[PDB]
Amino acid sequence: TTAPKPPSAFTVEAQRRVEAELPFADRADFERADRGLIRRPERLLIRNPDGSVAWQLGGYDFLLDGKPRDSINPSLQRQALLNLKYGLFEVAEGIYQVRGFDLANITFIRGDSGWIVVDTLTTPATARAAYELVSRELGERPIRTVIYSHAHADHFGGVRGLVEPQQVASGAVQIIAPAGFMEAAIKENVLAGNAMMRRATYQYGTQLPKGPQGQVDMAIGKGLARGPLSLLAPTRLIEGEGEDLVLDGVPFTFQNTPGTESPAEMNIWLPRQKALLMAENVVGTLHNLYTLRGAEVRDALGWSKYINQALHRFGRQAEVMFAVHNWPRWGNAEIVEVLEKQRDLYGYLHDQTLHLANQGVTIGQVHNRLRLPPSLDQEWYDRGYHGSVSHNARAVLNRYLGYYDGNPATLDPLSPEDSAGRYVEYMGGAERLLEQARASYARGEYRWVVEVVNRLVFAEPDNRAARELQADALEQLGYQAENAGWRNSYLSAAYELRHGVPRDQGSADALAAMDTGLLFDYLGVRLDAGAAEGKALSINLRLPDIGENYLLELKNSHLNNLRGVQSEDAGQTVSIDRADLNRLLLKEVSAVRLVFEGKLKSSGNPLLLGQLFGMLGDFDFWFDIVTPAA
Amino acid sequence: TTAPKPPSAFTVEAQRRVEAELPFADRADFERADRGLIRRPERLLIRNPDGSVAWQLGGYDFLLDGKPRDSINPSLQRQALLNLKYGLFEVAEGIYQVRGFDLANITFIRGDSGWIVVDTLTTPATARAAYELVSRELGERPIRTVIYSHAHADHFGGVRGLVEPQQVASGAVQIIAPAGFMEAAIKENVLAGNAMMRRATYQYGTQLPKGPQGQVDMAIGKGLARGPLSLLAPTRLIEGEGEDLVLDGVPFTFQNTPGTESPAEMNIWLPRQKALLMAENVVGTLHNLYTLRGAEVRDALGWSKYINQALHRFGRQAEVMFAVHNWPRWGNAEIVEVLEKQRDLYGYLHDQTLHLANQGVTIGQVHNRLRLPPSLDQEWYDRGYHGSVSHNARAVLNRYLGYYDGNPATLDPLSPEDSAGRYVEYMGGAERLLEQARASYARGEYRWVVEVVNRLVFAEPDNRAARELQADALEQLGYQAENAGWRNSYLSAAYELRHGVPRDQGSADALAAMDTGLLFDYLGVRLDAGAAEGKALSINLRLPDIGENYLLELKNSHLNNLRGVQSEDAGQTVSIDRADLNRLLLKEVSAVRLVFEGKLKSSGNPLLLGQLFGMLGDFDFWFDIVTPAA
Ligand SMILES: [Zn+2]
Ligand SMILES: [Zn+2]
Ligand SMILES: [Zn+2]
Ligand SMILES: [Zn+2]
Repeated sequence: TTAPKPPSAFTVEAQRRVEAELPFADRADFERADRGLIRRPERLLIRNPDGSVAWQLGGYDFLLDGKPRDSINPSLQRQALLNLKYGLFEVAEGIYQVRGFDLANITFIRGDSGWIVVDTLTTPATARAAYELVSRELGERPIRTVIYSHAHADHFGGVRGLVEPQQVASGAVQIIAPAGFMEAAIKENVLAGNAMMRRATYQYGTQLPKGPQGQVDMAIGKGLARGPLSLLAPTRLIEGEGEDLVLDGVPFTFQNTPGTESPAEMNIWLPRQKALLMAENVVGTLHNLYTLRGAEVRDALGWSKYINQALHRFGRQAEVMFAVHNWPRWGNAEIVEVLEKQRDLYGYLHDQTLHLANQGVTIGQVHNRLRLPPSLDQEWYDRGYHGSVSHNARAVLNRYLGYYDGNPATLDPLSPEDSAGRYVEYMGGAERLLEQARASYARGEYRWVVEVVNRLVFAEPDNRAARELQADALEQLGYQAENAGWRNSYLSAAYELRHGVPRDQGSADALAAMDTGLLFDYLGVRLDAGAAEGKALSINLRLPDIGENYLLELKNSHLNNLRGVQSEDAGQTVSIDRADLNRLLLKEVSAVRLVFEGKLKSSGNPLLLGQLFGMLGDFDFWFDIVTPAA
Repeated sequence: TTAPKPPSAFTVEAQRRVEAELPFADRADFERADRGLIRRPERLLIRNPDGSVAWQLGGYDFLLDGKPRDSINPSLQRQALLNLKYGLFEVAEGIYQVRGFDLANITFIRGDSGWIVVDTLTTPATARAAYELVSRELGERPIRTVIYSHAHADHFGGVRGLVEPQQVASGAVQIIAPAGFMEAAIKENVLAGNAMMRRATYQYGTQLPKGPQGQVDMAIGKGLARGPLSLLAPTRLIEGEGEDLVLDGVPFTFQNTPGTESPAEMNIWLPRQKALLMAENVVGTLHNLYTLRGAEVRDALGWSKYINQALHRFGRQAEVMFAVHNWPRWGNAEIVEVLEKQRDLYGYLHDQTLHLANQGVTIGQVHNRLRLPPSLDQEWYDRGYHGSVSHNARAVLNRYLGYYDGNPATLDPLSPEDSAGRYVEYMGGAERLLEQARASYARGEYRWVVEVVNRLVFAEPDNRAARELQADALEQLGYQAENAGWRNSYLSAAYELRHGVPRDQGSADALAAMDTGLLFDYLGVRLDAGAAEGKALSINLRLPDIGENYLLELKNSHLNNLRGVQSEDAGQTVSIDRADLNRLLLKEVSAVRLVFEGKLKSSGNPLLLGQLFGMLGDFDFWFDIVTPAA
């Protein structure tokens, strides 16, 4: 069958073990998450301008009664219910948050004459809804300052729902960010963007229903609001180690924590309230050193040290600690302990992964050997809801030693679709492998079943019996998973094995924010090597609006670009505003039109830029993951 | 049997294919490598002070006749013979190199009154031997300037064979390096050091004999000299983009290429000779983006761009191009082409890996899909002797997307020693798996055999039949490998499967150069978590010779350290020179003695530092790789 199955006896038993192993009697988070509530609006529904729906929570009504569901890990169920504590809250005097309107929180700090707003959610409609809630409960006041705590779309993406460019231009609104915001806001999402976004469908569970056999939570929030991605550039950057400022009479200390959860990030200390806003360094979960959708491995050592610096600078004096995800902590001794343990969590993960690695434990083993000590294991905010000890330990190991385990048996591996037929043959053929795998399934050996049956799937991708057993086993693993990403991934893979992948199926602000060099780097990634083979051309590119020149050199099937160089020998020189180049690439405009408008001038051979663009391919979104290519 | 086998018919056929596919008629490198030879001394043998042998080449006499050996890839054999072109050479007027005295080259540039020396080989004895050769052939002159081209031990390691500290102290010798040398010289070799050095035994083939069924070459040189590792700190750093200097009347342009082959590296342009020294950005082979022994993935995009910057700055004017490995290129048009193609090699590798990845091709497949275009494939300096297209394409993919393929079948994998029994069972048991694997072996399917028989090895590590077949198959892959690291690794793995791993079995200058923060980071990696569990202590550490204070905080089984902080609440305060702390850790001294000498003062609880040190474990070098733990 093609539908979700009940949790097996083995999965049920695994959930009871979770209950035996974790501190469910510690219910203090339920108090914390309701503390200071001003309004929880009754039927949240946020729509976008084009009529699409950005966010709603009605889907999670099944969680409200608190009754345990064996298709959900009970530790994950606990988090899922706590993340449903949404609405407008007071953190401290003149400090509020709107939580559960998006993946992240949005913070409103009362100024003498207006608000200082920290972060802006993922899309303008959710930010605007949050602001409207604030206005209704607390009174309407202008926003004079918007601060980006760090460079991720769930923090800067809704900025246009709060402010417009003319308010920035007139100086009515400042935008404050850590130095390195603009580079960090775009870079890592670009060159490998289609791969990352497709893989993220699994981690976010975008094709799953909301429900007990579907998506239930996203660890740091319910999920990501859907809508246009906005971004307005900072007018003031916090440099070096940080800075002390006064904003509309309120004193702010910014502590830059470069290269932890984001390349550009800062904590915020508010001495008048003794309130510490920990960016996304410290949330209600272990975070990602490595995000499954795919990016570079983060530095656990620097992350751990930056938390210790916060602890040393502010920990002694903090009365409340709050975050850009999840809920606050009140009281100095609690806050000190949370900081200490989070510092030591990332620290232990790092140091002990390398301790094992130095003993010869490989990237293929470390997750099955590394275990937190009780002092770190037994806090709810250290649980692997977003990150996991398992995939993080692997990541630290991969950061230091790479993907290769050291064993030359694995140095030149056959692609799995090329080794699959032989695995299957050696195992007695498809029916015999299925027979053996079903017996393994009936002993609950799901981690093994998904390994071996995946071989049959890759040998015989249209074998329905193998797809359905693989899916069943993956599902049970998803039911079992404490980690929301893991859960979403397993259930998504079962979904695609049962149903197949979608047959039926870019932000202008993001493009504007991309450095020109990176834009040409991406066009080089698009280059179709067959079309480029044996060609050679070069183009001088002049961009007067931004005062930058590039030299583009196509040769040996590689597109090169260099900032601030021109060649007397280039075959063509193209003058074009970056803003117009952007419009061209977003297909808001044609090349011919820009000529006619006096916006795209050319000397030399006028065909070369057209010829280069004609060499660029595109990528299909819905690539195969759990089977080989159709 | 336990001894190397003949190349099989299939391996022989693979070598003939190599000959059919690669441009062996292009023999110009043989001219290049002999050009300007002044002396090749007849029986090179370099000894260390303790009586050990640092370097000799008699082992490779089998290569001298040029006759093809089917146990060696003929493209690798070609490189192996070219790397045997050792001795003292002229590059251009007043510019010489000693090649083949170590893995790297050492360069002597004639000053008005002395030598400027670029790099220093791996150990003092090989440098000193090189210098003595120079003195005999060209006359004895003092060295006034030593330059480190980049931060690797094969470049700075022999410096004490050329100069002593008092010559530095008096200002008779300057030492010039790129900014970031001292950090780069140590950092990446530390935290994961034992794992990297053990794994390197394979890549370097340290247990193999020199000979046709053993080690034959190390791509960028013959091999690494063995001896003490020296390092003296730079007295002058080249900052920013680079610098123009005159040294003993000779004009030098330094072009910093930070973050390519090393974090701190620079090319050198000598306008008087029109001579371009390309550091290790450009060598006689494709280089590592990822070195098998294990380190972080290098940035192919920046590497490619830095070569293009060199090409644009100097390429137009260069008459000779030479390197810190391998041999020079003469003539402007040849030099331009080599730069272009190397730029596009790293560029193509990068862009096309991501092109495929954006199509859904995973880290498990990309090496079997990515192929260089003919213009890059068909040059000898683009061959994968040191790096490979295969392991590099995987590395670029791992840099951008990580180790995880996106398929949740592989998200929570059983350790191989835990899945092995089940693979073996499913395949009919050990004899049946062996029976099938031998038939596969007899069709030449060695890449498959080493995958499947490795499963039997990990299930049954004392199964001699499985070890010996695994070894045989690995060996044939080593015979076949164009890459010297791959070859050494396969042959080393066969060696350990047949013979078992060694039962019978630190630089003071390196330790001195390590940043104190990193030293305490490493001690944290050593922390035995069982011994630390439930303990908490803190220590103020004061280091007067270096004017630095640290705060050490042990808690939650994690050792923390913070530069420039002290705590009034620390349980102990220890004052100690860094130099004395180093001696302590190198066991050149005892803690008690330093007290008695007035060099280690303490207040507060005097036991805490001792207690912390007693929690630190150590690592065994000779860990198991090709089998599970004995
Ligand atoms: Zn973030
Ligand atoms: Zn966030
Ligand atoms: Zn190097
Ligand atoms: Zn080198």
